[PDB]
Amino acid sequence: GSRRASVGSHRFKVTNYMSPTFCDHCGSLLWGLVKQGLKCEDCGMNVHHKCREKVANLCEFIVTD
Amino acid sequence: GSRRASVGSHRFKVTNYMSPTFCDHCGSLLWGLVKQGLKCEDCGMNVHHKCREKVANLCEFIVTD
Ligand SMILES: [Zn+2]
Ligand SMILES: [Zn+2]
Ligand SMILES: [Zn+2]
Ligand SMILES: [Zn+2]
Repeated sequence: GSRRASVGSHRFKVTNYMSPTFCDHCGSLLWGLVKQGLKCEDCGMNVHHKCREKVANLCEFIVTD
Repeated sequence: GSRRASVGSHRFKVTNYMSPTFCDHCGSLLWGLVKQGLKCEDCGMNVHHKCREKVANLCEFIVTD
């Protein structure tokens, strides 16, 4: 048997975080109070602008529907 | 770049076909007027009962959302 996974590449979008949030790539704070970084619209990964260049494109999540 | 695909295993359900439908595995008609075969709830593959055990479990389709 297998989980069903959605498998593609990240789709990052600039995001306003309402609480202090860290980069899921590098571990440093997403600095500031607005437009602090990017969130993948598919898997929710949060990254700095600079870290968008550094993450693997692979984007997977388990479909729990 | 990558398509987004849903990737899991088939989820076959006994199906009452309304029009003449063929087995996507073996090519023979799904005989009868009711419960003629099984349809995968995820990818739509149609199979005879006997062909359910002959198909690969792999079930993928492109997410066009
Ligand atoms: Zn992602
Ligand atoms: Zn970072
Ligand atoms: Zn399937
Ligand atoms: Zn068949």
